Amino acid sequence: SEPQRLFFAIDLPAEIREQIIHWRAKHFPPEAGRPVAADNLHLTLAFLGEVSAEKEKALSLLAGRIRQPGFTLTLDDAGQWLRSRVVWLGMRQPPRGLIQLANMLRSQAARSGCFQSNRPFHPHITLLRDASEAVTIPPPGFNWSYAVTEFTLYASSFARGRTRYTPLKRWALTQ
Ligand SMILES: Nc1ncnc2c1ncn2[C@@H]1O[C@H](COP(=O)(O)OP(=O)(O)OP(=O)(O)O)[C@@H](O)[C@H]1O
Ligand SMILES: [Cl-]
Ligand SMILES: [Cl-]
Ligand SMILES: [Cl-]
Ligand SMILES: [Cl-]
Ligand SMILES: [Mg+2]
Repeated sequence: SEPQRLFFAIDLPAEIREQIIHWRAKHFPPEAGRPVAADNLHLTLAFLGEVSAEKEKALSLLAGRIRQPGFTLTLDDAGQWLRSRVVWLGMRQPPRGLIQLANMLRSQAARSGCFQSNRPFHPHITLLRDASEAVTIPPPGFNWSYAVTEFTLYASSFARGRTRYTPLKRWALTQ
């Protein structure tokens, strides 16, 4: 019925999310940029844009065909992209499983008509937006490492000046 704005993502366990926001607060004054709400911290795998109900169902079926092992993420990197004005967390050497999962979902989208940026996948978790000015970036905190067991399809909506993500479907990572 409803045409929705969709994306696939990896989520953060609550403890790591709490560590990230504490570290962010400690190292980045309000002036440095607009903080992403704690609940909204995530790692995007594929952005689908505006998707019809019929297209969403077809993409969800394809997502449900994916078979691959889970993997461990360890966030050992942080940086700023002036181009899109964000400060982010990431990995120096992302696990093969993450790259493969992202490529798979993007490939499924593209083959389904959903335009995908030719820009090489750069997995990241945005912490600050509208960070239009260069700022000092400390290394991430110690031991921000966890097992990824699932990925999730989200819908994105905006009202009241706050963006909300609503989970639609989840899939476990299984061989
Ligand atoms: N054109 C795009 N290409 C790749 N990823 C995108 C694109 N647009 C959005 N995303 C990513 O998909 C996720 C959802 O984005 P969306 O634009 O719906 O909400 P948002 O960026 O959090 O909120 P807002 O755009 O209102 O500030 C975000 O992680 C975003 O960075
Ligand atoms: Cl937010
Ligand atoms: Cl950087
Ligand atoms: Cl981003
Ligand atoms: Cl720096
Ligand atoms: Mg956006």
